[PDB]
Amino acid sequence: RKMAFPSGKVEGCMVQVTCGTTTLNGLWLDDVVYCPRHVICTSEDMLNPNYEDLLIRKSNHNFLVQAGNVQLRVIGHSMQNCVLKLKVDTANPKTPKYKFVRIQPGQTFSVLACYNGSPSGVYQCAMRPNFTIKGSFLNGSCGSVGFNIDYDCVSFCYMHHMELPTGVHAGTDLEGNFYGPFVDRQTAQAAGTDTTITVNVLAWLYAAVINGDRWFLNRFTTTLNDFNLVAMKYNYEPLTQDHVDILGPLSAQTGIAVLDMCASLKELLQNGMNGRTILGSALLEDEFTPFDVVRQCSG
Amino acid sequence: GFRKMAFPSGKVEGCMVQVTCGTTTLNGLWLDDVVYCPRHVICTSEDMLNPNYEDLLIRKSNHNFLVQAGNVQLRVIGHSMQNCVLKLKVDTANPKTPKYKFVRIQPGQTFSVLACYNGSPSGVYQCAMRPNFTIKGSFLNGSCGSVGFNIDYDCVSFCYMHHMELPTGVHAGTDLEGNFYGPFVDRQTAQAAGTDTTITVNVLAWLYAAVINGDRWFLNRFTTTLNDFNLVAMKYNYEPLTQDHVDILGPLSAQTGIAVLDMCASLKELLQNGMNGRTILGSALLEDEFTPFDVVRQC
Ligand SMILES: *[C@@H](O)[C@H](C[C@@H]1CCNC1=O)NC(=O)[C@H](CC(C)C)NC(=O)OC[C@H]1C[C@H]2C=CC[C@H](C2)C1
Ligand SMILES: *[C@@H](O)[C@H](C[C@@H]1CCNC1=O)NC(=O)[C@H](CC(C)C)NC(=O)OC[C@H]1C[C@H]2C=CC[C@H](C2)C1
Repeated sequence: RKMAFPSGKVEGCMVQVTCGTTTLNGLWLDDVVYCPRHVICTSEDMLNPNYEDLLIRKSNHNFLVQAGNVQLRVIGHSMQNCVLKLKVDTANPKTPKYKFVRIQPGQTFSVLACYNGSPSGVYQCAMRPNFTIKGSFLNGSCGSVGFNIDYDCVSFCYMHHMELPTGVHAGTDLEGNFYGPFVDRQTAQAAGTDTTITVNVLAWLYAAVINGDRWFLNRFTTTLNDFNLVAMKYNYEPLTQDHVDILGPLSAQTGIAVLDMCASLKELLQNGMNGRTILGSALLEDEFTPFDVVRQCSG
Repeated sequence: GFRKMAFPSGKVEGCMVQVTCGTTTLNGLWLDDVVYCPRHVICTSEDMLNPNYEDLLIRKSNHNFLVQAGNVQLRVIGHSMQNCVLKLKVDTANPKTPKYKFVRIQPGQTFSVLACYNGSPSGVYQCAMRPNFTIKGSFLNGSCGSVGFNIDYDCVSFCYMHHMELPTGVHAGTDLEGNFYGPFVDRQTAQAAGTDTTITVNVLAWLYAAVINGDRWFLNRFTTTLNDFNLVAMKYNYEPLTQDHVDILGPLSAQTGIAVLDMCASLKELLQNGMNGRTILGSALLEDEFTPFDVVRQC
């Protein structure tokens, strides 16, 4: 089951940011509010914005930052890649311990979908290999963030900026660098062909083994290079060394070597399921990370 | 986009505490100056095999209950039992108490679960009350006292408190008056549920969601009467569709231009032919834990 992180620590950081009649969400940490820089655009500006020129025309007093109906006075501003940073005169007393991280494809995170600075729902997303996410985002959702929580610390990894023709979503890290080859312009853009997240499928197979569903374990092994070359013919991602390493704990727990599991997956790709199921499904699941399998099979 | 989405959990996170009696620890819900929790906290492992709860409870004193909110012990100054829930009066009001109600939900209705361990929130997810009054949750040892809820405006409606897992892996619990959903008892003995059925009005909502998101492969030119649909639905262990259900689906029908009974004829075809390998909103199975309201809210 997809399980999100408890959202309270992030809810306490959500604000709204308005420039003119353009409103979206911002993230208030200490005395800085982070938000998408296209808040400075009119609808017509978005077709072909010159952000440097648009921002030179702005001053601190052109930005309306609100926590609910309570205005936070803006005392400084700057642009960092595709994010605006607004210094405000109040440090957020609900600021959690936090970090800004840039995630890899395959990593999952919780999204707190917000409208007008108000949280509406929380759900789990996986960053696809084509650097899109299958979100649920409507008009006004920009500036909603994705995050993971480890012990005390919220790791912010995603800020929402746009939807693509195919219905999927694109955005940046909290330094304003897009995931993928997208730009914050209201122009026709296309997500490239997606692929299956191999490291997560392997995590799912380990989860199946942990729960006693292990008919697919075969008697073979493989090399990582051989496996990578075969898997790409099935539109699966190649594994990295870091992938092998993050499967370590599940490999240790089950006693199944990573490359033996790779050989088992290879046989599933080459010969199919043959009518059988795994964890009550004939589809291989690729949106649970090794950490997610551990998270859920533990507490 | 369309995603299984939970309510933001912050208002509930600020109510979760840890309750300890003997070697038994679970979670409580702290509202104003009362902590609510499952009464089986008062049982030893031996007591749980066949507890006479009124007899066990009369023998406890206030100081037998250790309530911890974070690193802070709250002193218990009174205790009573309401059906299967224990109410501990404490000497401190929870300053984070939200506006709240206690409600008893109907089978087929959805809610969000905040899974907690040792009074600390661990994850949030969306559940439905099944027709057989189980829930397909993700609960581990120590999760008891986790609650299910819905949020409307500023108001949290608590509808579920977690008590147990069945041999089949599904879960059972009570409302906040301590009455179980279903024919279950808080005794450590193997218990089976009634035959489950599929929540038909929810499957139809999800099929409409799939259209709203541009997928209509499963539609057809046929139609059906309500009764002839219900004959087929019951044959496949689907719940009957009422005229209230038809009405409740009106907004989705209007939006998409697909009459409710036309979508019923679509579902009838899916039930009689299967999906022939295809998928809907990424699922190889018909999903029945989105209500019409859930779909509408998110679309
Ligand atoms: C937040 O400002 C907003 C969120 C999106 C609106 C609908 N769903 C979203 O996720 N972002 C934008 O409106 C964005 C601003 C540009 C400056 C980057 N543009 C955008 O997302 O365009 C998508 C629109 C327009 C058509 C194109 C593709 C999808 C769909 C039709 C919605
Ligand atoms: C909370 O105290 C705890 C939560 C469950 C533990 C495992 N998953 C849960 O949801 N509740 C209990 O342990 C409960 C106490 C009784 C007094 C009502 N009993 C229970 O849930 O039994 C199920 C356990 C024990 C074995 C029997 C069948 C299923 C499985 C093995 C889990």
